[PDB]
Amino acid sequence: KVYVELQELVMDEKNQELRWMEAARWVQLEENLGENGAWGRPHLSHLTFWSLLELRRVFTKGTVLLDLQETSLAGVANQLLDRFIFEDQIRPQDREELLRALLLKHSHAGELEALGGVKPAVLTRSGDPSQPLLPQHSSLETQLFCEQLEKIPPDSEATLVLVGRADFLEQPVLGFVRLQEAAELEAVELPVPIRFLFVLLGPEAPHIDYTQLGRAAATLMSERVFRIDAYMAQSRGELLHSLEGFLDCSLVLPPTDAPSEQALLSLVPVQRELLRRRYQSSPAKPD
Amino acid sequence: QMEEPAAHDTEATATDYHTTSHPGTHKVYVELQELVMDEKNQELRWMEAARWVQLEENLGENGAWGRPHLSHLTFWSLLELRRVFTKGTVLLDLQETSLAGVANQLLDRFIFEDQIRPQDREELLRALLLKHSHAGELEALGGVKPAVLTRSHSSLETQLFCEQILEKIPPDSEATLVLVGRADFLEQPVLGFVRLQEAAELEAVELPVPIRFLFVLLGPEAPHIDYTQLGRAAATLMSERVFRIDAYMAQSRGELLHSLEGFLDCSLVLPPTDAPSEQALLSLVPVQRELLRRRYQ
Repeated sequence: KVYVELQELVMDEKNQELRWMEAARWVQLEENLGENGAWGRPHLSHLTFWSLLELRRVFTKGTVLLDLQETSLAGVANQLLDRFIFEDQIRPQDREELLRALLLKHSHAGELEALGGVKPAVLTRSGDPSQPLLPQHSSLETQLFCEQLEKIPPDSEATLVLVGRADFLEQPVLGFVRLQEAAELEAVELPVPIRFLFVLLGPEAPHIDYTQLGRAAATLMSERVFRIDAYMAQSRGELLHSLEGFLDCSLVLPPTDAPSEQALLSLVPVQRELLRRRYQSSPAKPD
Repeated sequence: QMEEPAAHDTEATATDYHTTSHPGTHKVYVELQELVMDEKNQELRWMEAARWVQLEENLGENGAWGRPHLSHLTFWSLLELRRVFTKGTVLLDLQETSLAGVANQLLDRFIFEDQIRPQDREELLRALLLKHSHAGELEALGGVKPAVLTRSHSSLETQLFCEQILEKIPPDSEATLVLVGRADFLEQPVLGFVRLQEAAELEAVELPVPIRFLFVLLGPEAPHIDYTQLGRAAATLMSERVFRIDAYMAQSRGELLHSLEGFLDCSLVLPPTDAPSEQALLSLVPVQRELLRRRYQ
């Protein structure tokens, strides 16, 4: 198995300092963090259509740093912003602000009650954190699973997903980093080395929920076939191919005014066949 | 004459065709038809592929309708359906009562919006006016194979549900006909959405209930485009209550796009997850229940 962490750039309430607070964690099954500061019940990950659309669009023109020689969040951020500017994903004037954001304090659930909670924020051109302009949507996962760690294998390597809003961006950008050697980072408190880093930054745009975008990226990384492909991927094209297979074997459930268990249980052959096709091209077998 | 005037997108007189009549609430029956070839005569014809009454039933290669099921959609289906809806050609409150008239007006509007070239019109009209056959004639037709329209593997649902009607239709029901075909002489896929001014019993396509809506989806073979699955997506969209009400009340393509984007906002994707199928599917029940709390209020 694997461990994945999702961190969203947010502001605290006491000092109004923007920072990184983890929002959800994955060990196959997804756990979510409530506003109280406790973890919600573990559940199978369900993704929204817009999140997967947006993830595919940003991954198609994404920035991959495979077998990367770094062992620090600062160094990984430096090389990532360098390859961002080289690919013209961000303007060079934004490197200072993006690097300032990436190396903030990465808080965890153990300091939520110590602080005054976290609120969504957008990075600005200056060093001051602003308030989002788009209408807000309280997390459906928070409303559903949160209102109420020994499973990690010793040899597993963690994955860190960072989602943040910065209004000084032309378009959302994705930087996917695989380290050559798994390293421990100050962002993750758990004693598991980090192998993959997802960095998803961009401006406030319609149909873009960066929490849902990070949830989609973390669910994709928690998928066994994409993880195995990512460990052996030597180019962005192979990761895009794995994402294409992931979307091919996905099941989209349209809305209906007659929700029923029996009607939903008629899709068992569909789910089994999609799993079979997903694991057909993989070296691994389904558990 | 000499002039070939370029179409001018104008909405100054658009509100002059917005009726004051509030549409009635009708349940929908949807029929998906595909462009196929029959082995007996090698003649192009339209064949029943699936129907929606309360659930989806697909037609197998034995003439027997498979097990009813919930209508699942592929990701590429909704992607491409949004793509063709954004540039779609809409004829809302069309004062037509025959398939020939609907097809002629739709092709004229296709040419007006630069969706098809004038040289494609005659072949598209020839295709749209072909014989519309039903599941009963299939056994007498000596089988059916899919076909592509030229200028001159089985579907997942069939393999999962088909290898092994009038009573169920509510009295005040209107039909939606979804026409799906492959035409290699088209540059891009085109979507034609038609709402008739009043429901009609088209002689060319006999249905259990009068037709109110027509979905026309044609195009060439393209990456990530399964036209059968695109027709399934359009039919599933029409079977949903909120989109059907919005389509009854729509006066422009933009309102239809807004309804479709809301439909996608309330759509849930299950990724490939190695959990057992029953638990993985039944976990969608509370998520769907919370997601659809406000949609049907």
